[PDB]
Amino acid sequence: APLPQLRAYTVDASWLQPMAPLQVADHTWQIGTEDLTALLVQTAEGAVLLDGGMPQMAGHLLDNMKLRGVAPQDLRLILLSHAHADHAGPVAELKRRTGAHVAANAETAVLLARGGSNDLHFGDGITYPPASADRIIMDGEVVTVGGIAFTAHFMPGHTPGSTAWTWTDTRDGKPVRIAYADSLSAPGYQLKGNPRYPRLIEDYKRSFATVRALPCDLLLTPHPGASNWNYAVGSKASAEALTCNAYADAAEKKFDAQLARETA
Amino acid sequence: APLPQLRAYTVDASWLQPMAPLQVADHTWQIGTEDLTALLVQTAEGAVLLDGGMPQMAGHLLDNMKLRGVAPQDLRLILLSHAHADHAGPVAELKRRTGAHVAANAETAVLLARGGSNDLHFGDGITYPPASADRIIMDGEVVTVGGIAFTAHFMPGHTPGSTAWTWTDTRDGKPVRIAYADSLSAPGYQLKGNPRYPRLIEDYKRSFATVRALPCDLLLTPHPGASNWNYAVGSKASAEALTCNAYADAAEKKFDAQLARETA
Amino acid sequence: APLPQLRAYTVDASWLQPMAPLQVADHTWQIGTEDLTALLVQTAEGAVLLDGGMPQMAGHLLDNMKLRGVAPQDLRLILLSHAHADHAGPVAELKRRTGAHVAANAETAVLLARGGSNDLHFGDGITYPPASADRIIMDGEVVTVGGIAFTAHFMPGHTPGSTAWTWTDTRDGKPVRIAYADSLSAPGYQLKGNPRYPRLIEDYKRSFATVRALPCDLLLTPHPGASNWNYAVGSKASAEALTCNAYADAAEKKFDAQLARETA
Amino acid sequence: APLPQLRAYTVDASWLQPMAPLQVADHTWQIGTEDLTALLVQTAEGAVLLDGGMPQMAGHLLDNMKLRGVAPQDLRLILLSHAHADHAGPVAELKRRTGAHVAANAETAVLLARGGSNDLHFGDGITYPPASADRIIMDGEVVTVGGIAFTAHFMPGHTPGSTAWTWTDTRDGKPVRIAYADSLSAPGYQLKGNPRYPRLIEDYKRSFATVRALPCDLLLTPHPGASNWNYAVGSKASAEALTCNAYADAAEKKFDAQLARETA
Ligand SMILES: CO[C@@](NC(=O)[C@H](C(=O)O)c1ccc(O)cc1)(C(=O)O)[C@@H]1NC(C(=O)O)=C(CSc2nnnn2C)CO1
Ligand SMILES: CO[C@@](NC(=O)[C@H](C(=O)O)c1ccc(O)cc1)(C(=O)O)[C@@H]1NC(C(=O)O)=C(CSc2nnnn2C)CO1
Ligand SMILES: CO[C@@](NC(=O)[C@H](C(=O)O)c1ccc(O)cc1)(C(=O)O)[C@@H]1NC(C(=O)O)=C(CSc2nnnn2C)CO1
Ligand SMILES: CO[C@@](NC(=O)[C@H](C(=O)O)c1ccc(O)cc1)(C(=O)O)[C@@H]1NC(C(=O)O)=C(CSc2nnnn2C)CO1
Ligand SMILES: [Zn+2]
Ligand SMILES: [Zn+2]
Ligand SMILES: [Zn+2]
Ligand SMILES: [Zn+2]
Ligand SMILES: [Zn+2]
Ligand SMILES: [Zn+2]
Ligand SMILES: [Zn+2]
Ligand SMILES: [Zn+2]
Repeated sequence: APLPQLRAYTVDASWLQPMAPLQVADHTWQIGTEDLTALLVQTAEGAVLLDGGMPQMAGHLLDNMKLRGVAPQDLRLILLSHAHADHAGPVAELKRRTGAHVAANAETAVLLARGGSNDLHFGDGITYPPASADRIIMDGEVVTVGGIAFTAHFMPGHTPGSTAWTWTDTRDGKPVRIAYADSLSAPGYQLKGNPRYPRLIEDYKRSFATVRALPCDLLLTPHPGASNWNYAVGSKASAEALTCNAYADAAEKKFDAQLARETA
Repeated sequence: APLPQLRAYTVDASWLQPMAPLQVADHTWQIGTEDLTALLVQTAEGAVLLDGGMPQMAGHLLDNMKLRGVAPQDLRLILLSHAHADHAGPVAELKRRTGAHVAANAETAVLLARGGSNDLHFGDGITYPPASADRIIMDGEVVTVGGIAFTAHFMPGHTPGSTAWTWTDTRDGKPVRIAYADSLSAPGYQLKGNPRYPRLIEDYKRSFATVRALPCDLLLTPHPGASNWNYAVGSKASAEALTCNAYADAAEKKFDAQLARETA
Repeated sequence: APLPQLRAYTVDASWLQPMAPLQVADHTWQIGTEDLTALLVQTAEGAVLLDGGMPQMAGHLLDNMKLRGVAPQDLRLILLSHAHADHAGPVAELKRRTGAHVAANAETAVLLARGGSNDLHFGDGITYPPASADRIIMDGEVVTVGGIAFTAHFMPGHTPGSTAWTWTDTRDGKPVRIAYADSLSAPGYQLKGNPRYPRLIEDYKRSFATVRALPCDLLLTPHPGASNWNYAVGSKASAEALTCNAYADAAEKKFDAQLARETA
Repeated sequence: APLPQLRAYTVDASWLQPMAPLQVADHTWQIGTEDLTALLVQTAEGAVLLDGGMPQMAGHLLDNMKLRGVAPQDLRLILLSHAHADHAGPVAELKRRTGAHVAANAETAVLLARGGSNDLHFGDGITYPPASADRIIMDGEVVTVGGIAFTAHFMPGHTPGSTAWTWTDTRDGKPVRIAYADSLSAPGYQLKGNPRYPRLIEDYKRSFATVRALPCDLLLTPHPGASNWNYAVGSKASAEALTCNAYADAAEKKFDAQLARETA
């Protein structure tokens, strides 16, 4: 009776479906797959990437950056929503091949440094290559690259290091306030009395209110379905996108229903 | 045409076949599986573990340590042959549950710190949970635990951090010199002109001579077949075990044959 | 005109004045100096150390542990108030010589990992030897060693990783609730509009309320004067010690006065 | 009788004497101080810095890079001779302010990661802010930036991670082979029977032969006096510079004399 074999982290086929860059605003492009968000922001002094997707998406991200006229050495900074394998997957490889720096808060930094292993809820099941954070950022800290200011908003819950990123772009000269908010889901998490996260419920609740108050004209999420984006349809991709209030309210109704079933 | 799914590191069934502790010498026990070596050394001041096997072997190692009357908090030190997933697999988990320290040279430390990712030859294919080395040891340095002195002998090749560990035990009061030598194989490695390892051939050759000169009355290897051990047969397990000279000579004949075919 | 020389972190003479172990409760001893707290908790399964003081206090701590009959290999765990040089100074050296593990939250972990350098307020002026955290702990998480449960309470402010530690001891069989609360001072900090800490004032205020609600029969602080301890007088050391309310209220009155002068 | 105060690492005044960039070859400039080498290599794709000097030299290095028309974000890579405080001092700060990556071997990486603390010979006496290596390089590995190839040559001794860097530049179109060799000194080291470095003498001897065989038309050293440079005299700075043979032979005669006095 041999011990079990290791099990690969395997996701939906659409999470790994490459797509050509889809323009969000004047400087902002979606360059990930159909169902995983990877945002490229092009400035006069370099490029900023927010999330990278799965581990095996590293080559596709660089191919899309080339299509945008962004050489590898032009990627200055990597920002993250949270350091799970399906959002921070290729960060280690991207650092080696681009010379970019990574900016994260302490919680995302320690999780990223151990490649997602020893997860509070998933154990060692979703491990990925580790990377180091070069800059630690605090709640409300501004990160400026090429004139574009990125403000971090901590929203703990899905991970302790979960972070929303806001910045103002333009739509043909007219300013548009973009908010890239992290996941508000708890897929199979023990919510009440979790010895690895004793104040988990207080963090989620406080984060629901955080997402509501975000300065937002256009919302995006790591999983585009969470905010009702549809990257595959091109132009009408943002047609049915939720507001910040709708997104945090829908997430909280699922949180409470899950919290109530957990007591049952 | 979606990008490929991740692939799990899957090994032979016998590498994951648990076995009861097999006594090597008065203080030395094999507590791994049939085809993967994990050596436990019991002293008056604590226990020393050399290698741990696969990632999923952590529970079995602790079960065997209990059978030997070794509580988790009695494991003082973890030593490694090399930091590949099939030898350093459970080190991270074992540190959390035992309070042990890990001693390795700088090369094994940096590879262990990134969980085997970015391997010189295997890329990110054999990743495992990362761990940190608490003590860096130099070539020829002695590590003493409970009166038992462990001398490290660097033998780079299979990995840059590959290490042989020697110590003197007893066999009913009569001293027996044990040498635990690391792998001398190069499974699918590019040997000549490897941009990630330009002096690889000089390291292997120098390591063949290193293994020959080791003070050794009884030889063990991470893979027991390399030194012709057979853990499954219990008593006669060491019956056909190779000497140090036989082991390094057989490995070098395979190295040269492989080096010659590589030029062809 | 040569560039300036490096400047050593030099403290009051009394911060470096060794003292013999002073008993706080049945299992709890002060083993630091007259003006720097280092708490030793002796259990049936090992010892716990809370804070270590200055970098150069490592030998004195081990000398005092011996006086208590605690060998180096009996130190199981190191807990911290915050990772400044005058409280986490000897942690790196203590890990090497005792085999202890270190438990801290993510913020204290990242600061401890870079030896206090790049401090939010002090720059590189108070650097000390770096150490790694072996276990990351969350707010409200319980750490049990030898039956004694240690609960962490995050109180950000003096550092982002600032932590209060509570545990129940006994005083000749009668239980006594001990709270070791971290510093609530801001010596020379920019409080309002700090680009390295935009929500600093919200953290301090929330931490003042945290210290008030702590389950506490006897309060201790990293600097004993903050809670009106006097380690030098032996028996009457805790005679004039403040309550939790008195300590947080005195700290907040100094915070507000400082905040008001900062606007002036 | 209080414990001693901490002691600052204080060096000769000339080690901290700023100077204007001194041209070595077409692409290579000395931008450090009079007695500490910091080499800037300007390419079409960015800049390479070899060594940085003391911790407090970070601002001066950036001032000199500006004089050369090199903005902070143009610094692509930092290479090191060895990770002592007087050569790797400002590396941490330079990474934060330039976005450069650092390339070092495993030994220099682990020492740099702990800020020079726990030195094999100097203990914690010469600590500096820690930094992380982004790329691990092997002996003989080539690092190419902007067409300029940098080959590493390991020369252990002064530190285990000591490294010589060679590259071909031009002198008005005519190629000039530059070798930047690390220190070959052992100031106060225990040479024979050093428990922290049992094979120290074998490393130095092998390194003396390594420095002799280096492809070199013009030699430089971290301390310019070691190779008889005189940065202060401008034009005639390289007038009396030693060859590689003269440098390794003079170092070995001092090594043997020191080794012989150590036995006395
Ligand atoms: C780790 O990545 C997530 N989970 C998974 O991939 C798998 C899971 O947990 O099921 C999983 C976990 C552990 C394994 O060993 C294997 C698989 C996660 O973080 O929860 C990902 N991330 C998010 C998020 O970020 O919100 C959602 C959104 S919910 C959703 N998305 N599609 N359907 N649903 C209901 C869940 O999937
Ligand atoms: C990483 O672990 C080893 N390789 C493997 O497990 C697999 C491989 O390389 O084939 C592998 C590699 C990458 C993958 O993505 C998937 C699988 C390795 O380090 O080479 C292991 N370790 C040793 C050693 O330590 O010598 C031998 C001994 S040779 C031997 N053993 N049995 N048959 N043979 C001929 C090879 O297997
Ligand atoms: C870093 O350590 C503290 N500061 C200092 O040692 C020095 C300082 O800041 O002045 C300092 C700072 C930077 C330097 O380059 C040199 C020196 C600190 O963390 O603030 C220490 N810790 C606490 C605390 O933990 O609360 C108090 C309590 S206030 C107090 N204590 N005595 N008198 N006062 C008014 C201040 O001292
Ligand atoms: C750490 O930096 C070096 N040593 C020192 O700065 C001091 C020392 O050791 O004396 C020292 C050490 C520890 C302390 O707590 C305080 C000071 C070193 O690495 O040896 C530096 N580096 C080199 C080198 O790199 O070769 C030489 C060249 S020999 C030379 N240079 N000038 N005169 N001499 C004879 C020595 O100085
Ligand atoms: Zn997730
Ligand atoms: Zn996800
Ligand atoms: Zn291997
Ligand atoms: Zn193997
Ligand atoms: Zn402090
Ligand atoms: Zn303090
Ligand atoms: Zn040096
Ligand atoms: Zn030096």
